[PDB]
Amino acid sequence: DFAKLAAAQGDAIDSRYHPSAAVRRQLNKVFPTHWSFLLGEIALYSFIILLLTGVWLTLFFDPSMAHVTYDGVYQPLRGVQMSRAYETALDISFEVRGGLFVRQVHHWAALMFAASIMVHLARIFFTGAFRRPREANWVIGSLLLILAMFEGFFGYSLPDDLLSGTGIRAALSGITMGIPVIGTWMHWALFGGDFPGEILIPRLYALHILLIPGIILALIGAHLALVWFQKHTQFPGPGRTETNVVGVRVMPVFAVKSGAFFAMITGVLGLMGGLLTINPIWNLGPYKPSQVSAGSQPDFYMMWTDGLIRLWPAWEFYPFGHTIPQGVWVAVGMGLVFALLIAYPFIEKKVTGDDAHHNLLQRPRDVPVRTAIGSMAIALYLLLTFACMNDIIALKFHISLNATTWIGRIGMVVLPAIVYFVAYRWAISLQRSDREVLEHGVETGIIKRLPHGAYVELHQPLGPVDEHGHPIPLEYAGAPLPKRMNKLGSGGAPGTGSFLFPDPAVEHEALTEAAHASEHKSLTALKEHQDRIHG
Amino acid sequence: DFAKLAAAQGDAIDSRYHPSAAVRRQLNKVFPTHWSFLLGEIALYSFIILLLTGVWLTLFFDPSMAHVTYDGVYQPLRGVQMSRAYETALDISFEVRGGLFVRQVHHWAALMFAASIMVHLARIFFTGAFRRPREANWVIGSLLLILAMFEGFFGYSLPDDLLSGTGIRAALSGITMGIPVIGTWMHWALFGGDFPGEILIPRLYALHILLIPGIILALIGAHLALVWFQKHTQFPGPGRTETNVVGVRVMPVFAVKSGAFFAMITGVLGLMGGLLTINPIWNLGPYKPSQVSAGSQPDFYMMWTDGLIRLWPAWEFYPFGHTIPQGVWVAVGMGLVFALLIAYPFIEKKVTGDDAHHNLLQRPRDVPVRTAIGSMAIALYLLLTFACMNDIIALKFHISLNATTWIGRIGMVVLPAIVYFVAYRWAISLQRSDREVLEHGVETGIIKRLPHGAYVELHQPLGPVDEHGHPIPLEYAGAPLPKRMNKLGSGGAPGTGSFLFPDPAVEHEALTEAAHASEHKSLTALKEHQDRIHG
Ligand SMILES: CC(C)=CCC/C(C)=C/CC/C(C)=C/CC/C(C)=C/CC/C(C)=C/CC/C(C)=C/CC/C(C)=C/CC/C(C)=C/CC/C(C)=C/CC1=C(C)C(=O)c2ccccc2C1=O
Ligand SMILES: CC(C)=CCC/C(C)=C/CC/C(C)=C/CC/C(C)=C/CC/C(C)=C/CC/C(C)=C/CC/C(C)=C/CC/C(C)=C/CC/C(C)=C/CC1=C(C)C(=O)c2ccccc2C1=O
Ligand SMILES: CC(C)=CCC/C(C)=C\CC/C(C)=C/CC/C(C)=C/CC/C(C)=C/CC/C(C)=C/CC/C(C)=C/CC/C(C)=C/CC/C(C)=C\CC1=C(C)C(=O)c2ccccc2C1=O
Ligand SMILES: CCCCCCCC/C=C\CCCCCCCC(=O)OC[C@H](COP(=O)(O)OCCN)OC(=O)CCCCCCCCCCCCCCC
Ligand code: HEM
Ligand code: HEM
Repeated sequence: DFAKLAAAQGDAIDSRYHPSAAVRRQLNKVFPTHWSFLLGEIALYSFIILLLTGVWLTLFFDPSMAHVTYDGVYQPLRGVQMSRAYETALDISFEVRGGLFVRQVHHWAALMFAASIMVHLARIFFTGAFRRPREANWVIGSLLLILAMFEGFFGYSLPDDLLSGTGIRAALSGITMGIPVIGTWMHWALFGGDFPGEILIPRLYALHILLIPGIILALIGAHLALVWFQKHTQFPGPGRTETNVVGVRVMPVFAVKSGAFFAMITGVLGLMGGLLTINPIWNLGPYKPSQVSAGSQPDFYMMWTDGLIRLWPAWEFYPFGHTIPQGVWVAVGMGLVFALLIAYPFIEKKVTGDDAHHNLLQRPRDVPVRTAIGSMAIALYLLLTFACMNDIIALKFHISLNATTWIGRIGMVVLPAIVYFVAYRWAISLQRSDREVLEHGVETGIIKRLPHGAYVELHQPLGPVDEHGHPIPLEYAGAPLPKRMNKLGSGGAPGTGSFLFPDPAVEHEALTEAAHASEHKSLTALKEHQDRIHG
Repeated sequence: DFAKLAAAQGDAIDSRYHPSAAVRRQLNKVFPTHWSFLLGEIALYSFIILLLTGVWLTLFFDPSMAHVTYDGVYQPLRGVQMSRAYETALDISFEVRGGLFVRQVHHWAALMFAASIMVHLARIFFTGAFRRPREANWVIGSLLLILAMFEGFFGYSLPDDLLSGTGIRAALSGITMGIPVIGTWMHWALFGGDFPGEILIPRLYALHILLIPGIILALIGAHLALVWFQKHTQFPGPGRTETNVVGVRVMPVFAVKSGAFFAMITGVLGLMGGLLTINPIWNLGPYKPSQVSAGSQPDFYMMWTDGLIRLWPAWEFYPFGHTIPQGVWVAVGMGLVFALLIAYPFIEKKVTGDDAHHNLLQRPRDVPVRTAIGSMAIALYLLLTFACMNDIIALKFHISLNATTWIGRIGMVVLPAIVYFVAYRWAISLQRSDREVLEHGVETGIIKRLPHGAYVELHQPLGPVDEHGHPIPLEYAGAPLPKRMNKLGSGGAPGTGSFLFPDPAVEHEALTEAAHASEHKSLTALKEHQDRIHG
């Protein structure tokens, strides 16, 4: 008797505790059903997959520089001096069933985690989901993005490898040791001595399995709690105002679709872990200071820092008996990037002057300057990311390496400006398109007027029509407009039988009539709620 | 203008978010001010200190069996093959400034964590805090205790040492291989091979710094949330009923005293880490299968399992072509111990019939059978612990080793019975003493009657006095009774000046009558609330 068991367990729960009111509040909480609001959920799910795979990896990984001859199963690396970290990473890859798959899906989950954090940041920045409220949420999210970047940096550096060890030698050692006043001191504190210090990988292992992931988990908890109790903002729409949340309740629809999205995201990650090879450490021999490859790139999230290193024009300063290497330039650049990213909402509010409590998002077109600035920043980030890849770009796409380097150098001041101007004008022209649609109706097929040979597009007004043909122009309301009769009630009722065969006419008529009635009911409910709110 | 800054920050917080009602609820939450309710806080604080010191330790610890010659500073161990784990533990002890202190305070915090968990378990069990509302809390707390025990095991097993290594060899390896159908398979899965498998310490390091601490943190969060929302139970008292919490609010008093208690617990643990030497691994050479020591004990929280191993009388069964060693006996014993501990509240309610919502604690005297059973269990646990220590007990206290082993064997069935009987009768006699006080008043000095030579103790009634000398007996209300006029309004007004010199008589009188007024005001307020609840 499952129903009896469920009722008895509910009574027991509500007797031991009294969670009825709180649980009802959680279930009734309404969440907007916009697709762009699942971008953060992508990052959350990738983080969960990262945790689950990381536990499995920690069950088999041994962090240490203690030198060992492989004497394992991978023949091409046998009798070669390697660290225990590399040896156990190879053991995971080869001598543990499914270990290669687990580490590959872990690395793919890391890449998706970074990418989805970046896409979520784009969404919130361009839709203005940070101003007045949620500004602290944006701040902690920026901290979270930085932590994710460095977490992946320590992760793919964890198995002592030629590629990743070269990346460590470049960034962690050179940049740290070039910093003027305390650079060498920070280097020695971090590495326990010179660069190959015997504690680097154990320290990174601690940082990467417990310390940084613990902070990421705490900040994700704060992030999700803030989103939960500072009700999710929504785009302007029919019944959507600054003092309501139009969407679907947590229990029936939102919960099921979020769980299904989690399932699909982990399916994509597993499929990629299987079919796409990520970080073949067996190909990448053990780290040796004397050995190196030509690629020498970090993961795509640190690729912009690496590209900054490559592009910056070798400017070094030599004060009285001292040196200020080019590493400090990139270090200060990263510091500025992170400071600006963290402090943007406060910078934006100081500049514009808007401290009003904003709960309705604004379409990126409706804010030309901010969308222009975001496009400029994304252009700079892409420029740096491809500058880091200039080696392979030059190799495959036949362009001289010096040409790629100088293309990056010139573009990082030219391309951001070009993209800013183009994005600003593009946003304003999207606004102009919205206004033309508002004042003339949607466009359709052309008709030749009866008496004379006039051609008229035969528009379709979106609002009340004046006594004569032309309609009364509507006022923009911050919400998307239908620019194709395609997406309106025009040519959208195919025979509802099947792909191969029809259904009985009675069933088809019943189905289509019921669907039309449901559409009428939904639109009327939205219209009446909107009228009640604004009247 | 700190006041203005605080006001502006509060307004900004209440504008961005709306935490006014929730924060007021948290601040106004009332917590009973009984000392025994700080026992769980002791464990929580020791856990926090454990986290803080463990992060520092992981910054310097390298888990690996990779063999290395020390070549450090510690002269007595130079050129000796040791695992990198032992080498880095020695590096923490000697090479790192304050590393010895950090690891010692970490181990002392582990011992205090186990001890305070045990004391808190005793408190709740004997006071009946596990009844209907909080059996789930009891269950998760039992899981927490088990996790704490095993994490301490893995923690003092992390630095591969002679003592910890032989303890691992005995408990983990032997008792795992002993298990009949899957013992050897479990051993091979855990160690990745034979006992000295080269993944054991990395696996334990992961389990100990990330996995088990994560589960313990989640369970402590659930525990504290349950205590917070299922308002803390309280002992019977003047104004205390099953539907109220008499105590102090969170903000002014409880928060301050809890923070101060955490400070003092940290101070005790730091003082111990300084003055008392805990696990001096340097005296203990690196683990070798051949080297041994006479002591060979685990930490006190696993000493009971070790004592079970020692005492259980070598009963092995040999099915058709197989063996069932004596280790499986102890494995089943531990299983039974944990199962009974976790399932006691449900066992208690099945036995007694209590399905009532209990919010008033029971005095251990007021619940004899449960008090007797708890005393019996504590006696068994102490017998097992001292049986594990029987080696050192025999060495120092001159008792034959065989004599101690057989004392343990006989007493593990005799001492529990003796302690059960004694505790049951002791509880009933405490009840009898309480009723004697209720019916005769508190006892005082003797007086010789005027006409004849009778001697009367000159009692002091605690309630209304009959028309004649003898008082009207009061009804027992589950609250402690004052058996000394010491603790009542008698002999409690020393000169309030100072230790060496007095104060002006006007000041002394003002202070003393102010205190008298305050204490009688408190008594009257409690009395009025008690009368108001029913009257
Ligand atoms: C720092 C910086 C940007 C320096 C400049 C160097 C650079 C990137 C130049 C552009 C690269 C191109 C497009 C070369 C082709 C020749 C060329 C320049 C033609 C004119 C360009 C132009 C304006 C054309 C008009 C129409 C148009 C927009 C055409 C674009 C055509 C292309 C190539 C589109 C895709 C862009 C693209 C993927 C460029 C390479 C960038 C990267 C990082 C590829 C990564 C990558 C590589 C490198 C693999 O080898 C590989 C092997 C197996 C599986 C996967 C991959 C993989 O994903
Ligand atoms: C399994 C099992 C319990 C087997 C029996 C072995 C055993 C514990 C026998 C009892 C030990 C005793 C009390 C020996 C003294 C001789 C004796 C038996 C006298 C008769 C006992 C009796 C009924 C006396 C009447 C009055 C009475 C109650 C006297 C008790 C006297 C004592 C010793 C009280 C304290 C109890 C106690 C600490 C016993 C030893 C237990 C342990 C584990 C001590 C651990 C310990 C040791 C071993 C150190 O060397 C040490 C060195 C430096 C700093 C700290 C320590 C430290 O903590
Ligand atoms: C060789 C080898 C080892 C292979 C394995 C690889 C490995 C190591 C690990 C991966 C293996 C596993 C275990 C994969 C599956 C992971 C997993 C749990 C998937 C669940 C998805 C699934 C099976 C769905 C079935 C379809 C179905 C009926 C769905 C509805 C019922 C379900 C499952 C609902 C789940 C709801 C859900 C995702 C809860 C997540 C809980 C968390 C952390 C947060 C909740 C939460 C969410 C989800 C928000 O979006 C949100 C947005 C704004 C503010 C707050 C929140 C918030 O608090
Ligand atoms: C990849 C790209 C790089 C990354 C890009 C992200 C960084 C943030 C982006 C842009 C910041 C500059 C914005 C433009 C600032 C406008 C200047 C001005 O002239 O002030 C006019 C305003 C309007 O006032 P109004 O009553 O509307 O009158 C209309 C008059 N025509 O005045 C004010 O309130 C504000 C005056 C002071 C503003 C100070 C803002 C900067 C604070 C320091 C942070 C560092 C900035 C880094 C810059 C890159
Ligand atoms: C929080 C976000 C995280 C990110 C972005 C991340 C990223 C990465 C990446 C990219 C790798 C390289 C894998 C490879 O090269 O095969 C890695 C390795 C590893 N990660 Fe993480 N990780 C995260 C969290 C975790 C967690 C929570 C754990 C433990 C529970 C963990 C444990 C490990 C281990 C043990 C390795 C070494 C595997 C190997 O050497 O192949 N990671 N991580
Ligand atoms: C939660 C309860 C915990 C308990 C009961 C516990 C217990 C112990 C004990 C008794 C030791 C032996 C120390 C020595 O022999 O000097 C130890 C070692 C260690 N603990 Fe834990 N610990 C806990 C949590 C943690 C956490 C959270 C971390 C990491 C953040 C950690 C990291 C370490 C490390 C790295 C060692 C080895 C250091 C050494 O060998 O000296 N512990 N643990």
